[PDB]
Amino acid sequence: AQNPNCNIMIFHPTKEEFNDFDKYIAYMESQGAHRAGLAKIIPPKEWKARETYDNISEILIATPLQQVASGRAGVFTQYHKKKKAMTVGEYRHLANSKKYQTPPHQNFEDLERKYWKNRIYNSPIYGADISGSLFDENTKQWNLGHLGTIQDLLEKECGVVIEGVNTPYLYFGMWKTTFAWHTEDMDLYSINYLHLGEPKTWYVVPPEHGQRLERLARELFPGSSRGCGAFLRHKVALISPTVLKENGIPFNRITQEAGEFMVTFPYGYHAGFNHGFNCAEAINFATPRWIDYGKMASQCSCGEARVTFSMDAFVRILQPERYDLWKRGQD
Ligand SMILES: O=C(O)CNC(=O)C(=O)O
Ligand SMILES: [Mg+2]
Ligand code: NI
Ligand SMILES: [Zn+2]
Repeated sequence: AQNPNCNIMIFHPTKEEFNDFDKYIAYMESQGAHRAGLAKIIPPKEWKARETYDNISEILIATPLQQVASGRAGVFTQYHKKKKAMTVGEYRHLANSKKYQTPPHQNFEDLERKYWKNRIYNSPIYGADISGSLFDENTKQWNLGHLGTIQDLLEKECGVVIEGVNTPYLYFGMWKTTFAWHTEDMDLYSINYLHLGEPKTWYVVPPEHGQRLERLARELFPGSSRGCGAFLRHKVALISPTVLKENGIPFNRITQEAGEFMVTFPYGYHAGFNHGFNCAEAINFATPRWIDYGKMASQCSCGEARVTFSMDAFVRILQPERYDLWKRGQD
């Protein structure tokens, strides 16, 4: 078995190898990359996502989210308070203000220490989940707005035609902005490109050990666990690496820098934080290997998780027994 310790693997495709996206994902899996739950892909040196980022400031962040924490430094939840709209140029200025900017630090490890010590005492503002793309239309390789759609994959594998669309999302971050522990909708893959700015640190649990993380989360968030049998679908819970290590949960960590892709694999729990002002683009995708994970994915039916239009068909076809209850949660 390849990669039996479930380490995060880093790949350096050549420009020739960067042509066929599906083929390269299958290659990485042949080497055991999925066992970690997360992989880094450094694009060939010839490749670019677009010519410059000089003209992005007029993008609108319609609903910036202030991420307010509750709990203790290593075990907390966050809720999202909606803020008034602002442009990316306004948000960048905010991120660089004395109240919100990255503190002085020695290196990524020192910054990580400061994040876990101090996150809860601040409420950073995250320009998350913005439909759109920063890939130039002429970028033909690994253009996250030109991927094969999940609906087309389901149709190719299973023969059933379904409604729905699959488009990317932009994330504008600042120091301490945080993504809570989660897997993707329907335990899909994700791919994330860091277009510009400061780094993003990731934590990940191998898919084969995801239920260990879920059992710890039930213990640490006991009222949330009584409320919902899949409350990590709410995307609000944080658990630090120190707490994971104290409880024997297998995980790994890595820092993504501008110009790099990350892939999350089906049922790979992940969480993390931004180092400073940045912009990422991410989208879900599927492969034939996903189908079995989609059929087995947990679902929130308490009503809190509320997701896209396109998830309806995935539940209806892959999980017909669950469909009725899940849809009640959606409506
Ligand atoms: O970048 C973020 O805030 C969150 N991204 C992801 O969870 C992902 O790409 O799967
Ligand atoms: Mg603009
Ligand atoms: Ni994700
Ligand atoms: Zn729920």
